[PDB]
Amino acid sequence: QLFRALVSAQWVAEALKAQPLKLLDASWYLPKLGRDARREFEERHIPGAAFFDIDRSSDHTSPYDHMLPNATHFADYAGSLGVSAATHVVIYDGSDQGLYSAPRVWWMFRAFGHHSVSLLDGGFRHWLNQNLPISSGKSHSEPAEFSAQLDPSFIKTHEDILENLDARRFQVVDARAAGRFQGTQPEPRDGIEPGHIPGSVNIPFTEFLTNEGLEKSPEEIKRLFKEKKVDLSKPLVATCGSGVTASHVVLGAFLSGKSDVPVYDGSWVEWYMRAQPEHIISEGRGKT
Ligand SMILES: NC(=O)c1ccsc1NC(=O)CSc1nc2ccccc2c(=O)[nH]1
Ligand code: NA
Ligand code: NA
Ligand code: NA
Repeated sequence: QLFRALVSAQWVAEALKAQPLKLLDASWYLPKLGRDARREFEERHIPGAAFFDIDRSSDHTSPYDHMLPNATHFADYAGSLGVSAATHVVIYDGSDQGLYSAPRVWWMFRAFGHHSVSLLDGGFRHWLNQNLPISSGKSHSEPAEFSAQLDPSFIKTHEDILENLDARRFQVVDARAAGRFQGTQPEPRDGIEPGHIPGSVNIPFTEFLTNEGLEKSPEEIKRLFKEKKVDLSKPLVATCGSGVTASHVVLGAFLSGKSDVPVYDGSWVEWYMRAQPEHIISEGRGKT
């Protein structure tokens, strides 16, 4: 029914030695982490990989963060990294969590009509742990022909989130850390304060991942949604800070057989900026 979302390190390592495969490092870190993803790629990466810069695949005209680009922009960029319609794209990142920003890129390719895409389970962390082969040097690829076309069903807008406060057609699940959702930990963006969307439920993205940074099983993921009173038989929308880690909610749903979980791309940054005071639920004190 669905093209597989996960591939293993061992399957990738074997495939390297043997529908072309394109490995993409989509690492991206918030400034306060003090890490530079592209610099790290140049030092060490999976052999043959290219670096997918999520800042080259976003709408910089927006005041909000990590917003989808238009289809032409995406297509041009994917093609420049050597992706074609026949390609099996496998995305990874080098996060401490295992996967962090890579699931956004999996979701983006699918939203743009490219369904033969997967994530490297455990990311570069696991790859390194296993002492698998690595390469260095700046990113490069020959170009390929790529077309894209956005399926709007992959997205919810601010207007949709606001209407749903009353209509209650879909469940909203927020992948931010618990303290950000509750209002007790800061938002990384200056001018944005923490808290959550009324009626939403928190499943921090780390809840989908084991202690080794691998994805939990579909069985454990279904249990996790059920315990949080999230019903995979009803409509579900994923949100987070800027629409990136929300994709872990989409992924865990997809692995559970529910492949139609849109992302609220605007996410908390947009919600906060466009809010009236009643729209911010927080243990913290509302802005004066
Ligand atoms: N360039 C940026 O988006 C940026 C720079 C400083 S703060 C920031 N972005 C944000 O604070 C958006 S909220 C946010 N974005 C993320 C992006 C990638 C991965 C995780 C997150 C997150 O938890 N929250
Ligand atoms: Na976004
Ligand atoms: Na580079
Ligand atoms: Na802030």
